[PDB]
Amino acid sequence: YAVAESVIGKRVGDDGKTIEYLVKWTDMSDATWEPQDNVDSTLVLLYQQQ
Amino acid sequence: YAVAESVIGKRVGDDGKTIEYLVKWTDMSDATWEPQDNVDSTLVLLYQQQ
Amino acid sequence: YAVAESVIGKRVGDDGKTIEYLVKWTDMSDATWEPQDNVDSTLVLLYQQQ
Amino acid sequence: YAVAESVIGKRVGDDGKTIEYLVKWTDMSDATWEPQDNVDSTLVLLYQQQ
Amino acid sequence: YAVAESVIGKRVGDDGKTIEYLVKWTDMSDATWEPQDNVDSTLVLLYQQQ
Amino acid sequence: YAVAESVIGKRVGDDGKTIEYLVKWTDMSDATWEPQDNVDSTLVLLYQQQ
Amino acid sequence: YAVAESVIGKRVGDDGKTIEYLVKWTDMSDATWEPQDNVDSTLVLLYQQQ
Amino acid sequence: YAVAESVIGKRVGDDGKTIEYLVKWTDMSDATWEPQDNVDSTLVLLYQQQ
Ligand SMILES: [Mg+2]
Ligand SMILES: [Mg+2]
Ligand SMILES: [Mg+2]
Ligand SMILES: [Mg+2]
Repeated sequence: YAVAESVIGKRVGDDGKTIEYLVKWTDMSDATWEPQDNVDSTLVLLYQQQ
Repeated sequence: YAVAESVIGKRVGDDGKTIEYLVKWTDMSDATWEPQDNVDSTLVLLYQQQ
Repeated sequence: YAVAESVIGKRVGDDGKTIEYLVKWTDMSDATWEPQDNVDSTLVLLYQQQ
Repeated sequence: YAVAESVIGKRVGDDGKTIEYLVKWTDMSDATWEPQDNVDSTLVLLYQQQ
Repeated sequence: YAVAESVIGKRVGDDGKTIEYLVKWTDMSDATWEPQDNVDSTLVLLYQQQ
Repeated sequence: YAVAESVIGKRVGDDGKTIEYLVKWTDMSDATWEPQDNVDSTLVLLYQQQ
Repeated sequence: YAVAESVIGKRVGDDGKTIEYLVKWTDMSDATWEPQDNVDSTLVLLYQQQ
Repeated sequence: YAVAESVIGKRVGDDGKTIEYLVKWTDMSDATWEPQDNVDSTLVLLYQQQ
């Protein structure tokens, strides 16, 4: 699964009709799942605001 | 195709005359084209302002 | 060793109980240890505030 | 050649005396040298302020 | 979802009992899903052998 | 533009019919276009065989 | 901690005496520690030969 | 400074005459200079053959 950063492009697809946007994704490299105790409350509290 | 982030360098080329700048590019890794429905209006509306 | 950037996810672990957060890490690629003289005072003074 | 982003660490070296800082570097991947005409004046004018 | 390349490490976990291996993963950056027609039969036939 | 390395996955698309393969791409980071003189004949001769 | 792939360079250090080699490291991005059950015996058996 | 892996492309430059090849470079990320003692003789002996 992944989360989108921003949009950096716009084009027309192969069908010649549909509009496609170029989506920048957060790298899932340099990303791990860790138990709630290993993380600092701060970063979590910032995630909750998002 | 690619989009430029910023300039982080300045030098003289091999001809000994022309000025070259060092351009940082957005990685086209972690980037996909997706149909207009898969994207959130927000990120698009931010792209339109750019 | 590594340093955490932010939290970009939340899930339940394999035990079906514990809460896990998805932690983005700074890449340790593009990172070297250098003696105190090679670094500019500025970047250090910014690190001290962190 | 390379340019430093920030400092994200501090340690003591192998000699047991000297202080070392952990320097994050801009990736020189996703970076090319391009002639002054290919670049937008804007990004250059931002580089000049740096 | 992800696919494992190889094992490059071995350690003992935080419980002090369980054995953990360090798994190298294929980057899911530089990876896209594409319809069967866009791909060459060859690469597919190589995948089928895997 | 890009060049395919291998196939590392297989799935069914959103339409519920079409077969999609997961294509690993060569990173276009760490890649530059250079004049024929800057390159060694060898690497070129290897490209010609491909 | 890290593991070395190969050597791709050779130079003289800042002291003007010592010989330094340029070491390519496996990225610790795209690498996680996982319990012995999550890994396939094969990859482990290949690690043991190393 | 950098070292070339292979050639993965061929095109005509902007002048409309010169032939350009697309060169894949080893990432200088995940690469450090280390004293001759920190490296294993093996990897060095493999570098000498190159
Ligand atoms: Mg990645
Ligand atoms: Mg890339
Ligand atoms: Mg890395
Ligand atoms: Mg790099």
